[PDB]
Amino acid sequence: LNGGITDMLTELANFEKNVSQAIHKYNAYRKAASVIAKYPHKIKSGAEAKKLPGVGTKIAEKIDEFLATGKLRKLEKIRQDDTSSSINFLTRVSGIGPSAARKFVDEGIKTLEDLRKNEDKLNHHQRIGLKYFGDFEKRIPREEMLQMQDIVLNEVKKVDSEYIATVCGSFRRGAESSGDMDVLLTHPSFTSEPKLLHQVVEQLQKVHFITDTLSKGETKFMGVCQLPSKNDEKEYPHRRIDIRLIPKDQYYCGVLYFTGSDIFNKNMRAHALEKGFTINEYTIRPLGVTGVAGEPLPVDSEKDIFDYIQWKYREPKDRSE
DNA sequence: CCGACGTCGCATCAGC
DNA sequence: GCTGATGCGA
DNA sequence: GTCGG
Ligand code: NA
Ligand code: NA
Repeated sequence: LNGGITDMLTELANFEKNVSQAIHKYNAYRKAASVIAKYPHKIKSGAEAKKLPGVGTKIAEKIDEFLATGKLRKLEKIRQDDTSSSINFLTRVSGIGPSAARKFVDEGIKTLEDLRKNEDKLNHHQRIGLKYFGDFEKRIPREEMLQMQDIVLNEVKKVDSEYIATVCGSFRRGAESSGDMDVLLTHPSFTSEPKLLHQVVEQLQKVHFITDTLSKGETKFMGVCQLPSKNDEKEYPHRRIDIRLIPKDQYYCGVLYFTGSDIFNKNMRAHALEKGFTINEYTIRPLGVTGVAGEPLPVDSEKDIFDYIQWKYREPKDRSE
């Protein structure tokens, strides 16, 4: 419908983030693309688009040029710019952000082939990113996520039967494919007021599900994993997996949040204000008359939170908005 | 006109 | 060596 | 770049 326009805007968004280092303009272009992607008519003028929340003057001007000519002069130029297109491209490697990519490109390093010739100039994280460059840009079909979940719930339970683990993200909401796996972990010995994460990571490296580590501390693990290769069949791609340990009395707040979607969370947080509650990723708190937040309220399920705000429990499946 | 635009854990850097 | 800033991804 | 106090 408006694929032309939203690829244009998404492409422009990337140059802002990666080359210009203008994070807010990146987010403006993305938000403009989203609204346009949802617009159920083929757009005829920038004026038509400007009416949508997140489309201003400059993007209207650009939509008009694209409609009249089928291209954007600035984008054509940017796209053919040797420096910018390389900087933009290197940020596709996980761990190479806009600043490292600018440095690489300053000293001549432009391509994966170049990154490969200069491993010693990469931190740990960036090497992993480079190694799994193709695998990381693949999506993960739901089927494989169920298999991955099977493994993670098994090996958690097998470390200590009292752990609670939940695979969140769009997967929890029923999505047909995911970008990564987001695992939220908790245990009744850990509240707000030991080795609980290391032990679980250890078990998953021990049965060869976890294959690499990006980062790991007391509360959050970022790394890589892979389903076991079925007899003589082709090996599965390597996948991104995060695991976070969350205090028991903040866990359901964490699950609700990390399940999303972003839009859904936005609605609920708003609805929660007008009902006198502040909900962050951690806690739900009451708001006194002058706007001052009281003690985090006890939460023992996702549902407890909905109750607090006089809303009816909605399944992850329908938390689309 | 002009500031907000999310916030934070971890790894690694810059400064002392 | 320690502490805070910054880059990064989410 | 867009919005809104
Ligand atoms: Na507008
Ligand atoms: Na990157």
